[PDB]
Amino acid sequence: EAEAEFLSRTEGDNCTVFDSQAGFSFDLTPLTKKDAYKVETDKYEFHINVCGPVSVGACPPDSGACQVSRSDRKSWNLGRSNAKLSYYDGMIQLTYRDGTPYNNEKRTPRATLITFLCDRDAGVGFPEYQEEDNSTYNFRWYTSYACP
Repeated sequence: EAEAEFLSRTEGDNCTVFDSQAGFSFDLTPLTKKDAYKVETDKYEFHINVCGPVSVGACPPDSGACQVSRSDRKSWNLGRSNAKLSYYDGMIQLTYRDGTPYNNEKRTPRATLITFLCDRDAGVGFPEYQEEDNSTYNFRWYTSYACP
């Protein structure tokens, strides 16, 4: 399986994205936090940051997204520091680096894909953990900064 069929992806380098189709430029830099964001589940938390690295005490500073089992205290790397914002027709998505791969034959990196959704008036935004399934962890982020 391939990561997207590639239909309208505008990929930036730093955590700012300008999409030529959409004609709008979005800065997701205020969304970057040193303290970072934490999504909590029953037995795990996902701590992620938009752009750069994540400063969690569960994973090395070179990580941009880190999860830790609040149950076992196991922690995994969900991608090393990166700032690649991609604008996908419809929503903005951020893809993180290889970090730490599972244990599969494909050597598949546990990565974080943050899908930014339009929320007309919210604030900086709150991410929510949706589905790890595509070997990458997808979070939805409701932020006004992702909406025109």
